[PDB]
Amino acid sequence: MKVGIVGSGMVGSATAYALALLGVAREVVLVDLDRKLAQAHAEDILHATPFAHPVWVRAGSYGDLEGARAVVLAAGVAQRPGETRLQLLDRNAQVFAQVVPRVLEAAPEAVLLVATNPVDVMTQVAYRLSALPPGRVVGSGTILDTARFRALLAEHLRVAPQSVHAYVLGEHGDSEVLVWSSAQVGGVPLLEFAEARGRALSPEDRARIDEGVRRAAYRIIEGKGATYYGIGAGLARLVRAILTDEKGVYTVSAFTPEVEGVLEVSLSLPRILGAGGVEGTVYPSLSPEEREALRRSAEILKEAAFALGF
Amino acid sequence: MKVGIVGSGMVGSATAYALALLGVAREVVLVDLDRKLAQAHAEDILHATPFAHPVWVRAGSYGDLEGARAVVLAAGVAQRPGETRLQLLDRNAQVFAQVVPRVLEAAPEAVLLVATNPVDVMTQVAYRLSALPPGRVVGSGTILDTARFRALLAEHLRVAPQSVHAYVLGEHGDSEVLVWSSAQVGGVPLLEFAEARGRALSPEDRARIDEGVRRAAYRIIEGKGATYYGIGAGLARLVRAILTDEKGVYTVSAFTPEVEGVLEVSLSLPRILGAGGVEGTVYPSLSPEEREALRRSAEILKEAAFALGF
Amino acid sequence: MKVGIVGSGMVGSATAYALALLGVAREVVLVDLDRKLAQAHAEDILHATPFAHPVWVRAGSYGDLEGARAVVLAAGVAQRPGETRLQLLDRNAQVFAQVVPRVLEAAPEAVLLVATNPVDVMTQVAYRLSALPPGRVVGSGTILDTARFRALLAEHLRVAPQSVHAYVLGEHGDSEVLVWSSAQVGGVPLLEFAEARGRALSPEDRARIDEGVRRAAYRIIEGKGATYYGIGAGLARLVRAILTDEKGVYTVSAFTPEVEGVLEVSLSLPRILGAGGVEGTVYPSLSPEEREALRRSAEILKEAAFALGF
Amino acid sequence: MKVGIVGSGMVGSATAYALALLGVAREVVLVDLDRKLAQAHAEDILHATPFAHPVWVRAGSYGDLEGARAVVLAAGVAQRPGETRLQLLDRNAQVFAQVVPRVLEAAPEAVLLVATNPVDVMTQVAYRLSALPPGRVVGSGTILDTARFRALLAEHLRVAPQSVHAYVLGEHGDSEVLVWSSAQVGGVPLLEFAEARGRALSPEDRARIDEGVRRAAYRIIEGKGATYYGIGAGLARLVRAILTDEKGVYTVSAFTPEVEGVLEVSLSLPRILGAGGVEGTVYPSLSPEEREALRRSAEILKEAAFALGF
Ligand SMILES: NC(=O)c1ccc[n+]([C@@H]2O[C@H](COP(=O)([O-])OP(=O)(O)OC[C@H]3O[C@@H](n4cnc5c(N)ncnc54)[C@H](O)[C@@H]3O)[C@@H](O)[C@H]2O)c1
Ligand SMILES: NC(=O)c1ccc[n+]([C@@H]2O[C@H](COP(=O)([O-])OP(=O)(O)OC[C@H]3O[C@@H](n4cnc5c(N)ncnc54)[C@H](O)[C@@H]3O)[C@@H](O)[C@H]2O)c1
Ligand SMILES: NC(=O)c1ccc[n+]([C@@H]2O[C@H](COP(=O)([O-])OP(=O)(O)OC[C@H]3O[C@@H](n4cnc5c(N)ncnc54)[C@H](O)[C@@H]3O)[C@@H](O)[C@H]2O)c1
Ligand SMILES: O=P(O)(O)OC[C@H]1O[C@](O)(COP(=O)(O)O)[C@@H](O)[C@@H]1O
Ligand SMILES: O=P(O)(O)OC[C@H]1O[C@](O)(COP(=O)(O)O)[C@@H](O)[C@@H]1O
Repeated sequence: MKVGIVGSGMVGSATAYALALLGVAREVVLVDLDRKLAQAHAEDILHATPFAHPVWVRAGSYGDLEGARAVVLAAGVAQRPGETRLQLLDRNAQVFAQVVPRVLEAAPEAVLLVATNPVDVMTQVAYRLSALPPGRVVGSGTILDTARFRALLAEHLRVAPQSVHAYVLGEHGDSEVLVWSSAQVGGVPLLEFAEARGRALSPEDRARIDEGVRRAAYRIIEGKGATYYGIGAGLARLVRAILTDEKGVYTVSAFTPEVEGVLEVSLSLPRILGAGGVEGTVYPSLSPEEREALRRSAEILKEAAFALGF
Repeated sequence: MKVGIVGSGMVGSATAYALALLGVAREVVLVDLDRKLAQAHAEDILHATPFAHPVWVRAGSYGDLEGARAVVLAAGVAQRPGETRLQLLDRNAQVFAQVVPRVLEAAPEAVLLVATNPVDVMTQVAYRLSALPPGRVVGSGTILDTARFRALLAEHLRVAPQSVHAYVLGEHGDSEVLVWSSAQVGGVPLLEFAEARGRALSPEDRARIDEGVRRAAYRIIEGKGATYYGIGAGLARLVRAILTDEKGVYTVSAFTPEVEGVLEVSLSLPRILGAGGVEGTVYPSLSPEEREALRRSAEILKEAAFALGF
Repeated sequence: MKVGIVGSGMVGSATAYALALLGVAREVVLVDLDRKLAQAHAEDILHATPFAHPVWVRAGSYGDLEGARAVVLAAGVAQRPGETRLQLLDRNAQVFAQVVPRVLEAAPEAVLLVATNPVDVMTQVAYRLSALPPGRVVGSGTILDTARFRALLAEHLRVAPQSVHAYVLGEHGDSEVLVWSSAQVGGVPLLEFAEARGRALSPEDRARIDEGVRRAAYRIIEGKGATYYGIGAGLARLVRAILTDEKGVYTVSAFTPEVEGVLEVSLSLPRILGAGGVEGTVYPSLSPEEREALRRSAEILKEAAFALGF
Repeated sequence: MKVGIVGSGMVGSATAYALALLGVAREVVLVDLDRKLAQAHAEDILHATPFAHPVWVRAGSYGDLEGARAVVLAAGVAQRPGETRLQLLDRNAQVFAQVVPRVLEAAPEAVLLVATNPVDVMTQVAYRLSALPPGRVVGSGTILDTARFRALLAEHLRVAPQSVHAYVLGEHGDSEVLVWSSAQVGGVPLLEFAEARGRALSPEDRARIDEGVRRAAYRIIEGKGATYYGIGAGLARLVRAILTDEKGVYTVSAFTPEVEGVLEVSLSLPRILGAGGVEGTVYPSLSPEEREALRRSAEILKEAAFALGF
C-alpha cells in the first residue's frame, strides 16, 4: 500500500517518519513545492528504515501519488512577522485550491487527511473543492487535543493515557470543548476515579488541565517554534486506521450537516474510521454547559468558513 | 527481563508463545512436573523466535525462576475418570501449596499471576499461601470474559473491540456480571451508539450476546476440548503490563477486603496494573440489578473459599 | 486484507493465532471439514484480539475466502495405523486435488502457501494442480529448519538468532543440507566468529548442533505429540512478507526448473518473497560436499514427485 | 526502565520520538541547557503517546537521570558563523568535559551512547573522561552509514534492506570503508546476487552508491539544513538493544586497543550489543584494499583524537 503526503515541512516529515517507524505502509511519497526539501526529508527517513521496517520512501510530484489509499495534506504558507489569522486562512485556501484537484487527479480514490491549519476550516475547503462523499475528507481536528487531555489527566492520575476515556470536541482551537461530563476510567466517572486513586481532581486542577490543553500549542511553539511530533503520530495513527479498515473511534473533523442547530460546518465529533474515511458520526453525552460550548464553537467555524466562501 | 511459567500445558505454553511472538521478555522459563513436556514446548517456541524477537525460551526447575519479575501459575491436575469439581479444587490447592512456596523461594520479588481454575478461588489460595501484599497476587479473573463481551459486541456493531468500553465483573464463572448499564462507545451509552450505527441491540440481540459470553468456554471445549489461545493472549498482556509498569486498567481477580457487603474474597473488578501487580481497585457505575448480581457472585465466592479453609 | 487457512488443526490454528496477535491482516478465515473444530479455534483466537489488534477471525467455507491475498494449505495428514508412507501420501494428494481448485475458484489471485507434509512433494502437487505461474505456489520448506539452525547457533554463541546468517536448504527432511561453509555473523565466517566470541564450535559441538536440527521435530514429538508453535510463526511470517510485498529473502520451497542438474523439482533455496509469492531464486555459496548433498536431495524429491504422478 | 537524552535538539528529540513511538522505555528524560527547548520537545512527544505506547516523557535536570539504563549524549554548541569544524570540535569537547561527569554522577551504571559529532572523536573523549570499562561507552559510529549502504543497495536490488548484509566500517565520515568484499544477500556474494536478480551492479553503479553513502549527509543538509530522522532511529535501535540485552551485532564506535597497527583509537567495527554496552568486537573479512582503507581511516582518527589530548 501507498500513502502520499503533500507538504514536506515539519508536520509532513514527522508524519512520514512515524509511518516509517511503525511500518504502516510499504510506500510513502513526499511532495513539496521545494523539491529539494522533500528529497532531503525522504532520504533522511529512508535511512531509518533498516532499523525498523522495509518502506520505499521517496520524494515526487502529484503524479507520483497515483494509487495512494490516503493522502495527507500538510502544506501551508510560511508565517511572517505581522500576519493576522485571517490573512493566513486566505493564503492557505489558495494553496488548497491548487493542491486538492491536483491530488485527486492522480489519486481519485484516495481518502484525504487534512492537517493544515486552521484544520477545521481547511477541512471544509477541501470538502467543498473535492466533490467527494463527505466521509472521504477527514481533518485531524481535535484528535491531538484529545490526546493532550488524556496525557495531562494520565500524569495527574499516574495511569496510562489509553485507559483514560476523555474527549475534546468542536474546534481544534480556542473554543474547543473538553467533555468532562462523560469522561471515564474503568467505567467510573473521572472525578470519582480520581478520588479513589487518592489523586482527586480539584477545581484548581481542572482549570490548570484546561489551560494545559488549550494553551498546549502556544507553549510548545514558545519553546521550539512549532509543534510536529504530536500531530505527526496522530496523523500516522489515522492513516493506519484507514489502510487497515480498522473501524476505530476517534475525535476527528469532517463536514457535519447539523450540530446544535448550526448547519454545514466542519468540526470534531467521535467518528468511526475505516477504509472509506469517516463512516459514522456519534453525538456524545453532553452537559448543558458543554452543549452551549459546542454551539458557540460551531458558530465560530461556520462564520469563518462563510466569510471565505465555503 | 525474565518471565516464569509453572505448568507447561496448553494454557502455559500458549502464554509463552504469545510472550515470544510479542517479545515481551528477553527470557521465558517453563517449569512442569513432566520435564519432557516443558522441554518440548520450550524448544518448539524457541524455534519461533527467529521469526519474531530474540527470546531465550527454555524449560527448567523452580530454581531457574530466579530473578523473574512475574511468574504465571498455570499448573493444575488432570480430571479423573469419574471425579467431581470440588474434588479438583482441593487437589489443585495442594498443588499450589507445593508450587507457591517453591516459586517465591527462587523469585521472592516476583508478581504471581494465577491462571489455574477455578481462577478466583485459586487466587485467594495463592494469596493466603504467599504471605505477600494483596496486590502481588493477581488472577486472570474475568479478563477473558470482558474480552469476549467486547468481541461479540464488536462483531454486532462492526467496530474495533478496543473501541468498546464494556466490562464483565465478579466470578470467572456462571455468576459473572455483564455491565450493560455503563457500557459505552465514543462516550455514548452502548444502546444509543448501536442505534446511531444502524445496528441496534434488540432485547434478543442482548440475550444472544449475554449467552455467547457465558457459554464461550463451553462452546469452544465442545469443538476443541479446551481453550488456550484467548487466555494465553490475556495472560501475556497482563505480564507485559507488569514488566513495563504500564499502570493500565483491566478487570482482574484479587483478594478484596469488602465487595457489596461480602468480606475478604477474590473476584474481578477494574484495577490498575503495574510493576507491583494490582495497585488500585475501582467500582464501576452499576445498576441495581448488576449490584445484586455482583453481591450474589461475591457471596458465592466467599462461601467456596471458606469451605476450602481460605 | 484477508488471509485464509484451510485445515484448522494445531498447525493451522497456531498460524492464525500468530497472525492475529501480530495484526498481520484485518480478517482471517478458518476452513475445515470439521466445522465445529474450525469454529472452536476461530472463537478462541477472536477472544484474544482485544489484547492485541482488531482482526475479524472466523470459520467459514471456501466461498468465504474470496479476496484473500494468501491462503495457507494445512489440511491432510491423518495416517492410519499400519498405513504406509506412500499410501498416506496418495490420500493427501487426493485431498489437495479437491482443495486447490476450490480455493482458487473463490480467490483466483491468492498466493498459495503449502504446509501439509511432506511439504516439498505437496508443494509440487499444489503447483501442478493450480495452473498458476511457478512463484504463486510456495511451500514452507526449510523455513523452520533454518530457524532451528540459527536458534541452536544462537544459544551456543550467546547472540540474537537474527544476527546469525546461516541457512538450511534442499528437502524439509532427512536429506536437508545445513550450509556450514558460508554461514556468517557480522560479516565473518561462523567458526572464526565463534572463536573470537570465546565460544568456539568444536567438531563435537557442530555434530551436536547438526543433530539438534535434523532431530528437532522428532524430539519435540517425544515430548508433546507434535510440533506447531515454530511452524505456526514461520507460516505467519511468510504470510506477512506476502501481504506487505516485503521482498525479503527466505529459504522456502517452490517449483524449481533446475537444481544442480535435477530438473522440475520442488525444494528450498533462498528466495525473494513478495506480493506475488516467490519472485526470485538464488543459490548460496556451497562447498563440494554441500553441493553434492543438495543434488542427492533434489534427486530423492524428483523421484518422489514422479512416482506420485506430479 | 528509563532512558536519558542530554541535548534536546533535532537529533536528541528525534531519538526520543522514535523511543516513544516504539515503546522502548516506560520513561524518557530530556536534559538541555535551554530548559524551554527540552520542555517543549518533551510535551510535543508526550502528546504522541496516546496514539502509541504509554511513556512518561519529560524535561529534567541531571539529577532526573537517576536509574537510567542508558543515556544518549547528543549535546553540542551552536556553530558560529565562519567557525571551522575543528574550532567547533574544541568547544564541543569542553561541553563533554562538563556533561559526562554530571551524567555519571546521577546514573553511575548507565551505558553512555554518544551521538555528538565527530562521533568517533567524541566517543574517545567520552571514554577518557568516563573512567568506565571500554564497552560501557558506545558511539553511533557508522551504524547510519551501514543503514545508508543497505538502503541504496535495496533500492537498486528491489529487496528489503534487512536482507542486505553489507557493512560500513572505520570513521563515520570521509574515510569510512564500504566493505564490498564480503557483502552478501541470501548467502550469495553481493555482485553475484545482483546478477541473478537481473539488476547487476556495474562499476558505475558501485561508484554512484559509494558517493551516495559518502555524501549522504551533505546532500540531506543542502535540502533540509540538517539530518536527524535517520540517526534518531539508529540511536533508538541501539538503546533498545541495550535495554533488552539483545546481544545483536551492529557496526558502532568504541575504544579499540589495536586496528591495523593503530593503537587506542575509537572507530566502528561489527560488535555485540547488550546490557553492558559493547561486549565483543569482531574483524570482518577484508580485502587488501579495505584493510588499507581501514588503516588510513584509523590513522586519521587517532591523530584527530591526539590533537585534542585524548
Ligand atoms: N492539525 C494539527 O494539529 C497541526 C499541528 C501542527 C501543525 N499544523 C499545521 O500544518 C501546516 C504545516 O506546518 P509545518 O510546520 O509542517 O510547516 P512548514 O514546516 O511550513 O510546512 C509547510 C510546507 O508545505 C509546502 N507547500 C506549500 N504549498 C505546497 C503546494 N502547493 N504543494 C506541495 N507543497 C506545498 C511548503 O513548501 C512547506 O515546506 C501548518 O498550517 C500548521 O499550522 C497542524
Ligand atoms: N483463567 C482462565 O480464563 C483459564 C482459561 C483456560 C484454562 N484455564 C485453566 O488453566 C489450567 C491449566 O489448563 P491446561 O489446559 O494447560 O491443562 P494441562 O493441559 O492440564 O495443564 C496443567 C499442567 O500443570 C502441570 N503441573 C501440575 N502440578 C505441577 C507442579 N506442582 N509443578 C509444575 N507443574 C505442574 C501438569 O503437569 C500439567 O502439564 C486449568 O486449571 C484450566 O482450567 C484457565
Ligand atoms: N551520531 C550521528 O551520526 C549524528 C547524526 C546527525 C547529527 N549528529 C550530531 O548530534 C549533535 C546535535 O545535533 P542537533 O541537530 O540535535 O543540534 P542542536 O539542534 O544543535 O542540538 C544541540 C543541543 O544540545 C544542547 N546543549 C549544548 N550544551 C549542552 C550542555 N552542556 N548540557 C545540556 N545540553 C546542551 C543545545 O542547547 C542544543 O539545543 C551535533 O554534534 C550533530 O553534529 C550526529
Ligand atoms: O480502558 P478500556 O475500557 O479497557 O479500553 C482500553 C482501550 O481504550 C482505548 O484507549 C481507546 O479508548 P477510546 O475508545 O475512548 O478512544 C484503546 O487504545 C485501548 O485498547
Ligand atoms: O546482522 P545483519 O548483517 O545486520 O543483518 C540483520 C538482519 O538479518 C536478518 O536476520 C535476516 O537475515 P537473513 O537475510 O540471512 O535471513 C534480519 O531479521 C535482520 O534485521
